Order: sequence, then structure tokens, then C-alpha cells
Amino acid sequence: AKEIPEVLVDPRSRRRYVRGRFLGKGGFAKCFEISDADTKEVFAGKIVPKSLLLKPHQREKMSMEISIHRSLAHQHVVGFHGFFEDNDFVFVVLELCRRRSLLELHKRRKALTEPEARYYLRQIVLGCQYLHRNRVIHRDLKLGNLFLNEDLEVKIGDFGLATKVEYDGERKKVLCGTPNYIAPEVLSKKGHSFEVDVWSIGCIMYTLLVGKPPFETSCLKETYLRIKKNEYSIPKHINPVAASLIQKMLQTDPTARPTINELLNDEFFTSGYIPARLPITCLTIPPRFSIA
Ligand SMILES: Nc1ncnc2c1ncn2C1O[C@H](COP(=O)(O)OP(=O)(O)NP(=O)(O)O)[C@@H](O)[C@H]1O
Ligand SMILES: [Mg+2]
Ligand SMILES: [Mg+2]
Ligand SMILES: [Zn+2]
Repeated sequence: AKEIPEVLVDPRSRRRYVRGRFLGKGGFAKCFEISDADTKEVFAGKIVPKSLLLKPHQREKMSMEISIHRSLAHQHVVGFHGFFEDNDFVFVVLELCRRRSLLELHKRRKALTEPEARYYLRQIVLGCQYLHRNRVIHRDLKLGNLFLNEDLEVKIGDFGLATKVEYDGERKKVLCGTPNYIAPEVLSKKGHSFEVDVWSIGCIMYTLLVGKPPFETSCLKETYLRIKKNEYSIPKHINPVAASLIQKMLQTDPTARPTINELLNDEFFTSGYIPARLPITCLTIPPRFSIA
């Protein structure tokens, strides 16, 4: 079996952490609320057993993730607060996001109001703008990788498929993993860079407004044939300006898409109502956005 330790100690930083409430399993890691015994502050604790990292390549992938993720501090990126290990386990200490991800929100709400979509998309774009000037492609932007804190602020997490562009006009040929909103240039194996993230944000924009993902079928390889052919449609009730931004992002030619630093200056953002913040009720109930 090999049980997880009830207390978790960091030998370099001399910080102790009590294993609180269980949050959920993703792949290898069991995640937990964890408390500094002295500071009482709460974190998310990613906990992977080393019995699942028996392979050097699985260790290298985990090293790259930490190296990339720890190099990052931004308002709309999950804060990296440190990592450590004993003989049996690896430990990652992260910014806690108490209201889970946009996937859970979408499962409960489906199509959001337009101002809600603007609101979440502005923050995702901001977070992803910081990644891109820091030469990081995330490569798996999706609802489940987009976390919400107590104030409904977005935090991009999970740099497991992330890579760093080391030189100019470098085209990545390797992606060990399967992104959810995978770009057509990844699928056709042509080479890829930053535009991959904009593609995925366009899929996110569609899903948040329409209430279902743009290329979904019963078969994953059929989905991939739709992505290759650019085979999707926007329901007529979606406003023309929103529809138009989606179209710009969901182009096959990566050079034809807009840059991450172009996005926030689109008419969709500059000329629509963006709330400063959302009440907690928005997890469950469509906001009306009254003046009362
Ligand atoms: N700060 C956090 N607060 C709460 N849960 C978190 C936090 N960071 C990570 N998690 C999670 O632990 C899991 C680990 O991620 P994992 O499932 O391996 O990859 P993923 O692509 O992020 N998410 P999924 O979309 O669920 O496959 C997530 O699904 C969340 O449940
Ligand atoms: Mg998971
Ligand atoms: Mg990961
Ligand atoms: Zn591999």
C-alpha cells in the first residue's frame, strides 16, 4: 500500500505541513489541502508516489514541469510555493484554489452570460500573455486546467505539457501527451509554437458561450478529422462580435490567428461590459448584472 504521511516536512525551508481535507486524484498525484503548522496558511498539496515514477522519462517530464512552473509568478497563474521529497513521495506546494476549475463551473452552468465569458477570458488571456513573454507555451489550456480561487479569479495550472521556446522561430516537433483542445498543426505534425495556446483559448471561448466544445464527437479520431478540416459552426444566437473573435482564433493556418497580445484589444473586450468581479452566486445562478 504505502500510506501518505499525515505530516509533511520540508528539510531546506524547515516548514511543516499538516495534511488536511482530500481534494481529488489526477493521474499519479493525490491532492490535499495542507496547512503550515506555524503559519496556518492553506495550500494545495500535489503528492505523487515514486512507485509511479519508476521510469527515467516520467521523472524528466516531472522535472521539466517543476522547473517551468516554479519560474512563474503571476496573478492568473497558480502560484508555485515550493516542492520537496522523501524516499517514497514527491511534494508540490501550490496556491490553493478553493472553487475548483472552469470545467466544474461549465458542468453546472453550461453556456455562460457574455459578460461572464469576457470576464474569465480576459484573465486567461492575461495569464497566458505572461507565459508567452516568458517564452512558455502551456499546450493544454482547457477548462480543467483553469482554476478558480475564492474571489472567482482565474489561475492557469498544470504545466505538464508545457515547454519553453529556447530560440527564435523554433518550431516544436514533440508533444508527449494529448492536449484536449489540440491545434491542427499539432495533429498534422507540421511543427508548432505559441499559436497553439490561442487556438485553445478560442475553443474555450466557444465552450463558455455555446455550452459545448467546438469539435466534439463520440470518437476522438473523428474529432481530429473535424479539427483538420476546420469543421465547426457557431449557433446563430451567439452575437456577431463574439462569433467573429472565435473565427479569428479557430483558423487552421497558425500565422493567420491573432497573437496573445492582440486579443484583449479585440472589439469583444474593448466595447463589451466586463464586470470587475463576480459574486459567488455565479457558480450556480446566471447573473443579471443589474444597476440596482
Ligand atoms: N490549486 C488547486 N486547488 C485544487 N485542486 C487542484 C489545485 N491544483 C491542482 N488541483 C487538482 O489535482 C488534479 C491534478 O491534475 P490532473 O488531473 O493530473 O491534470 P489536469 O489536466 O490539471 N486536470 P483534469 O482536467 O482534472 O485532467 C486536478 O484535476 C485538480 O483536482
Ligand atoms: Mg484530473
Ligand atoms: Mg501535471
Ligand atoms: Zn514521451
